[PDB]
This record gives sequence, C-alpha cells and structure tokens, in this order.
Amino acid sequence: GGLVPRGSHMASKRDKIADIQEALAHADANADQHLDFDEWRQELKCRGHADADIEAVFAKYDVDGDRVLDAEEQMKMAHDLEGQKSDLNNQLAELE
Repeated sequence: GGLVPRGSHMASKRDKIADIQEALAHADANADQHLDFDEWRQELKCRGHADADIEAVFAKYDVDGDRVLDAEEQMKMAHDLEGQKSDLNNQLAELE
C-alpha cells in the first residue's frame, strides 16, 4: 500500500487558493471591492474551514491591526497569491 500514506501538503495549498481565489473573486456580493473580516471569515468558513484557522491565515495580512483592508492592500494579496500559485501549478498542474 505504497502510493502515499500521508501528505497532500503542496496539493492543499493549491486547493486553498483555487477555492479562495474564486470564492472571493466570484463573490463581490456587496460589490464593495473591499475586504471586511466578516465577508472573508464567513465566506471562507463555509468552505470547510474553521473560524480560528482562518485567523492565522488572515492575521498575516494585518499591517497596523486597523482591521481594515481595501483595494489598497488587496493588490498585494492577489499579487502574492498569483506568484506562489504559478510556481506551484508548474509541477502540480499546468495553467498558463
């Protein structure tokens, strides 16, 4: 029963972005173009994610702890997520 006993470490990363990128992008429910904790937390949560788990992933984006990130910081997010994705998709699965 070789194959793989446990891992999916890298794969998971792809699933997160793939699931987070679309969900949000294809979400702009309140067409606000901003990222309020409520929307993020709630949106991601239903994706099989817990309430606390998202805290660590999100907090990493708090610059001044002002708890407010508009299109200003949003660019950095998409930008950073885009590069990491490209490097990952390389071996995992094509895309570009």
